[PDB]
Amino acid sequence: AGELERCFLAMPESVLPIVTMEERNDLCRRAGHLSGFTHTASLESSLGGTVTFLLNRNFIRIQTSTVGEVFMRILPFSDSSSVICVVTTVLHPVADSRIDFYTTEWKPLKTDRFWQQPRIEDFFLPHTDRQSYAYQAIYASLTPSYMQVSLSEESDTLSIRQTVTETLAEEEKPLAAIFLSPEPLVYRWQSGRFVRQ
Repeated sequence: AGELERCFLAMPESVLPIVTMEERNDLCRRAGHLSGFTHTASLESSLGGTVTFLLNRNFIRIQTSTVGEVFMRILPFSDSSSVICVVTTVLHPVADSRIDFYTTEWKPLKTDRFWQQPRIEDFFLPHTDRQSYAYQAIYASLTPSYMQVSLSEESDTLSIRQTVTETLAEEEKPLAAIFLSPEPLVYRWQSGRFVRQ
């Protein structure tokens, strides 16, 4: 077993009670060791709710009916040690992610150390005028600044997209379009933290 598999098997139920400990360790038993070939499984949990799993040696992606998507991976803290990065994304009513960090023994770490959430202005197009009619009309709709994160399956990188634009009324979208960009921002894990690329 790889390190992610080890951590997943020993994750306390209370840390992520999507399935019971026994359901989890029985799922993994039927899976056998996690490899480069993603293993798909689905379960109706005794806890309530259907859960699907993608189990790979380098990432686990879970879909739930309650908390949304949970995506987790190991990231190198040094060349000898690791931390667990878990990205949990509600998909409705508007896609919005939380990034959590843990030690490999499931001790919670303060996220600020590894990740700084971008401001909505980071998603602005060039030459944005903060006194423009368009900006002033949309300003109050820019917050809550929902953002959806996708951590890569295969490199130590992530992309984050603002999901404010989809929240706007149809008559607002043309005003927002002059300054609010749908292009995702990319970050790379470099020496124990995410850095904007």
